[PDB]
Formats: sequence, C-alpha cells, structure tokens
Amino acid sequence: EDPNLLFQSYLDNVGVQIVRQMRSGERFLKIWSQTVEEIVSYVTVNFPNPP
Amino acid sequence: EDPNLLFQSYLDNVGVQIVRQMRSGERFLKIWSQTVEEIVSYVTVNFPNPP
Repeated sequence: EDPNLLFQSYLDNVGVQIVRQMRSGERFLKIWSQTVEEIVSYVTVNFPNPP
Repeated sequence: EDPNLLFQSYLDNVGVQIVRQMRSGERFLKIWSQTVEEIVSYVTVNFPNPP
C-alpha cells in the first residue's frame, strides 16, 4: 500500500487528537510539541534516512 | 541528524504558522486541510520513497 496514503491517514488521526486536546483547553504549543515528536518518530521509522 | 532535525525544525515552525492563523480568526481543521498536504509534500520531496 502507498506509503503516502498511510502517512496521510496517520495525519488525519493526528488532527483529531489536536481538536480533542484544544477542546480540553490545552495550549496549542504544548499539544503541537507532543504532536511534532510523534510525527518525527513516524517518519524516522517509515521513510529511509534522508541523504 | 541534519535532515531529521531540519524536518523537526520545519514542523515546529509549521506550529507557529498554525497558531498565528488561528489567532487571526481561522479554524484549526480548515488550516489542517492544507497543513497535512504541505507536511506530506515535505516528506515526499525531502526523504527517499520507502523500499
């Protein structure tokens, strides 16, 4: 299956998590900083190390 | 970790853009519809395709 379809579907879910956390009253930088860690981890293991 | 750190720096900066747009009156999911495409594009162009 296409790696980009998989990544885009992961990002869709990431967006839901952000909407849910914002509704709970968490500050965006706090939510986003956790999300950045997850996305970087996703790419680190699903895409070859960049040149 | 230059390419991986360059990617994390990119996403942290994407976070500031998102908050600035939301502080400008825009809704997160509207911003996210465009941000997910920009993030997928970044990885497709700057990282090799998975084998």
